[PDB]
Amino acid sequence: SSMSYSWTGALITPCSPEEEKLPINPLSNSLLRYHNKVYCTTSKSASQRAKKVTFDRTQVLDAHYDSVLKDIKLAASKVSARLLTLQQACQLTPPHSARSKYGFGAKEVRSLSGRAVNHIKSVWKDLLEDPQTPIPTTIMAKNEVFCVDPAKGGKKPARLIVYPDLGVRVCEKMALYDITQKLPQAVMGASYGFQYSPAQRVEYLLKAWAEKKDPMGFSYDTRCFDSTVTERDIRTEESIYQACSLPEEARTAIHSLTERLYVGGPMFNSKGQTCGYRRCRASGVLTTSMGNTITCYVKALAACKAAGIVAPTMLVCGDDLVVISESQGTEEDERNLRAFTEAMTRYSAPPGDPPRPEYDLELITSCSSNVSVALGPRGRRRYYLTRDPTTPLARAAWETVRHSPINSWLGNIIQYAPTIWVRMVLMTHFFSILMVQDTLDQNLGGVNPLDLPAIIERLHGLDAFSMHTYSHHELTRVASALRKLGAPPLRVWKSRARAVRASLISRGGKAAVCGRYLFNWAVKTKLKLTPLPEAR
Repeated sequence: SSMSYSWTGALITPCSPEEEKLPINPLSNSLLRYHNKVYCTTSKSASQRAKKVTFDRTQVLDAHYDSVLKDIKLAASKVSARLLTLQQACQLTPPHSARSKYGFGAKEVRSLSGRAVNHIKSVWKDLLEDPQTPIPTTIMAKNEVFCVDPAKGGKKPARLIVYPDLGVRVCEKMALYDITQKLPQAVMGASYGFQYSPAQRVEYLLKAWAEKKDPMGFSYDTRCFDSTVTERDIRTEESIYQACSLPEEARTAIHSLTERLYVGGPMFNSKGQTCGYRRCRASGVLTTSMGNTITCYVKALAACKAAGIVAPTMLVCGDDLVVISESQGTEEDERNLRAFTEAMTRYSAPPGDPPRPEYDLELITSCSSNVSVALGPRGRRRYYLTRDPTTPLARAAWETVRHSPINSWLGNIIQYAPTIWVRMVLMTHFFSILMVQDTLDQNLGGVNPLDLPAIIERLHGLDAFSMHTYSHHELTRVASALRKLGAPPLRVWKSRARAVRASLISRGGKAAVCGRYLFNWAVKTKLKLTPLPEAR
C-alpha cells in the first residue's frame, strides 16, 4: 500500500561541511591507539540511508488493536490541554535553532523581534485558514561519530533529518506543546520511559521483575521506526490528540498540521532542489517523540494480547520497548514471542534482530543500555545502569579543528558514574588531562569538575564511589572494548589512577576531595568516604 519515500535522486547535501581528521590527536592519543577505527558519518552515505528506509508497507489491524486504541482514547479524554501564546512558543525555541528561510533566527525569535513575530503570526493564520496544502520540508544528513564494526557492515550511513522552516516549528509548539507535556503520562502511566532517572529506571525494572512469580523479559527494537509509521497511524494519533479537552483554535491547527506536515509532504535539499516526497514520520517535528512513544505503545500492547503474554509490565522510550511478564515455560514463551513479532509485523512495526526471551535481567538491553550488578561498601548487591562503551570511547577520541571531546567525557562521567569503565578509564583520563592543562576549575557545558563528587553523590549515591566485584559480563565487555580500540587494559589504568590521585590529594581543597572520593578504588588501602555537605 503506502511506500515510505520517493526520490528525485537529487543529492542530499551537508549543512556544516564535514571536518577532515588530523595527523595527531593530542587529547586522546593516550586514551586509545586505534584512531583509524573512529569515524564520522559522511553525507555521501545519505544515498545508502535512503535505500534502507524506502519500502512498501501494508497494515492490517484487528480486535486486539481496536480494543487498546479505544482504552487509550478513554485515557486521553481525562486530559485538558491549552493553546500556547505565540510568545510562549517563541521562548521555548532552542538558542542555536536553525534560522528561518525568511530572514531571522532564534536570537530574534527568543527576543520577540517584531519581524519574527509577524511571520509567525501569518504562518499560524494560514494554518487556521488552509487545511490541505502540504508544508514543504528540508532534508539533511546528521553526522555522528562511531567505531567501525565489520560484523555489522563496516561504517553506518548518516541519519536523515527532515524538518519544516523555523516559523512552522514555533506554531507547532503553540498548538501541541502542552499536549506533549500531559498526554504520554496520561495514556501510559508507569510505562512512560522518559519520566524516569537512570536510577529510577533500574528501581522500576527491578520492582517489575520481582513481582512476577516467574519472570521473563524481552525487548523490541526497530532501527528504522519512522519509516514504519503509516499515514493512518499519524491520523490515528490526531484522533488521540483531539480526544483531549481542547480550544477550538487548537483543534483546527492540530488537524491542519497533521494533514499538511505530519502525514507527509515534499522534501527539498540545502541547495533548494526537490529531493523527494515523504509518507512516513518526519524526524525533525515536535510530535516525533510523542507519536513514536504513543503509537509503539498501542501496537506493542495489542501484540502482547495477540501473543498471549501474561501479566506484562512495559517501558517505552520512542521506538525502544521492554516487556516483563510471567513465564509460560520456555516452550510457550518462544512461541508467544514469535506471535508478538508476527502481530507487530502486521501492525507495520517489524524489528531488526528479532526478540528472544531472557530469564536474567542483565541480558536485556533497554535504551542502548542495561542493568548490571556489583557489590557495595557493606557488601550488599547494588544495581546500576550501564552499556557497551565502544561508542563512548569512540567519541572520546574525536578531535577536529572545530571539535573537542572533553565535553563528552564529562557527559559520560556524570551519566555512567558507577560503571567500571567511567571510573577506571574516563575519570582517570579526564582528570589526568585537566591537571596538566591546569584548567581544573574551568566550566565545561555549565559544570565545574571539582564539583563531581557532589554532583555524583546527589544523582547516584555514595555507593557509586565504593562499588567492587563487577560482573563477568561487564568485565568481559569492557576488557574487550579497550582491546578493540587499543586503549590500555584495566591494570594499566589502575596505575595511572594511583598517580592522578596523588596529585589531586597534594593539591588540597576541592581537588583532594575529587582525589579521594573518585579514586578510592585505585588505592590498596581504602579511606572511609562519609557523605558530602555540598550534596543536599
